[PDB]
Amino acid sequence: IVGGYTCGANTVPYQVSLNSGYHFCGGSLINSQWVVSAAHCYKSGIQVRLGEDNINVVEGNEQFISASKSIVHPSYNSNTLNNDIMLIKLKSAASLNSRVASISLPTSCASAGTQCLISGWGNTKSSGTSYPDVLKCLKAPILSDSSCKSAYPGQITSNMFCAGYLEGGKDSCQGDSGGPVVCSGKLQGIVSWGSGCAQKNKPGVYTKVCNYVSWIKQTIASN
Ligand SMILES: [Ca+2]
Repeated sequence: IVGGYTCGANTVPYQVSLNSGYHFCGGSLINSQWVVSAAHCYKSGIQVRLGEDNINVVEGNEQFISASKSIVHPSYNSNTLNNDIMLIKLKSAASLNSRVASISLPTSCASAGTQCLISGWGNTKSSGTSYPDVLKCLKAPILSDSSCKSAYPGQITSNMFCAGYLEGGKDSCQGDSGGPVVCSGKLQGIVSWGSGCAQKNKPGVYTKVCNYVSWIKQTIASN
């Protein structure tokens, strides 16, 4: 996250870190045994780390649970990043409490102008690289689909939305992928892509979670 703020320990209780020896992507806990992330974060050997603040220090609220299965969206296209969503099942259910909690799926799609919370452990610089260790947060509005398409001609599908600031300076970034965009207490987006980070006229692009609620529910019900 570039241009954000330190969230505070366990203030984003649905945020998870996906670990394969190291943090590589975010995700969102949506029930005691399932995480939503980006399909472009897929790999084998995932350990889901819940209750994290500093990802390099054991601070006392962590739960580390290996994944038993991953399910990339059936129509994910890695070239266009259309349908950039995947589900990860935990081998055992997480213990839910104030500091480790699921986030609700949306009942309806958000609108442009709504403020959301974006979070992650990704790069905090637009130029160069610095990874923060504690969780970072950014409040940002969803942008109009016309603004989004104008920023990224020929690239924005109905399964994507832009959020952030056209002026630059505030955005998600490398290492935030797969993490949450939460608006009015519901998971509306997944950190997906963008051209660089926090550049002028290049806002963040996010997977539009409300389009996937039926798929998510059905998939969980049979897996
Ligand atoms: Ca920790």
